[PDB]
Amino acid sequence: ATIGRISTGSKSLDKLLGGGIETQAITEVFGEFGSGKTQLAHTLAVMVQLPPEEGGLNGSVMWIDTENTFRPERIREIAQNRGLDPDEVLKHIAYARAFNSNHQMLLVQQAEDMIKELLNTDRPVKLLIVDSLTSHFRSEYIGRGALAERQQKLAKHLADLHRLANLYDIAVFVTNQVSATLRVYLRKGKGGKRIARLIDAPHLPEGEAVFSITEKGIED
Ligand SMILES: c1ccc2[nH]ncc2c1
Repeated sequence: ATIGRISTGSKSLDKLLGGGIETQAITEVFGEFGSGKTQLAHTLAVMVQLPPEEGGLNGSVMWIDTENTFRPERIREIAQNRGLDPDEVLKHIAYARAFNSNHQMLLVQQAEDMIKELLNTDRPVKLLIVDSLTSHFRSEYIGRGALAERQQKLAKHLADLHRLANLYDIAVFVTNQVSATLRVYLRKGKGGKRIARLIDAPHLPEGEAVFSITEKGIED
């Protein structure tokens, strides 16, 4: 299938990314507390449900939450401020809490079931979010005796995610804190604005995009 792109809500950020985040790819967004990476996740979970003319892919969402950062009320707010129906938008986000790193890996494996079910329907899964990719791995695998296993497990997890992205034409979006992935780094700008910097993209030039966080999620 042709690569599809989901608008981030920000024209500036979309331009930096070559149109939006890609299906058949993992986009990995880094940032510190309050960077906007989870706000971007919430915005994408709304945007993807729109038609292509509006920046979406007529899709469903699956969301794996590792430390309780998913906010249904924020989804409703973004949906309503974008002229959408908040209840319908929420219904098409399948949610799973991951309690630990093993569970998180299992959830990605098992997500394939719902992906298969929705595949040839009116609302195929088009966005799979893991927020965050590494919090459990960082917490569980401490020090050097644990580094080898941590990297091996994380690598396997990313491979599973890549497979779902490629096989089922899904945009995978993961958050992290400091190929395989397209890496975007968020930081605080001036006056409450946020700045995204794209780094080490094989076929997109590095660059920066300034964006805002609003009742619509993110936008220029
Ligand atoms: C949401 C995200 C991942 C999942 N795996 N299984 C069910 C499910 C729901």
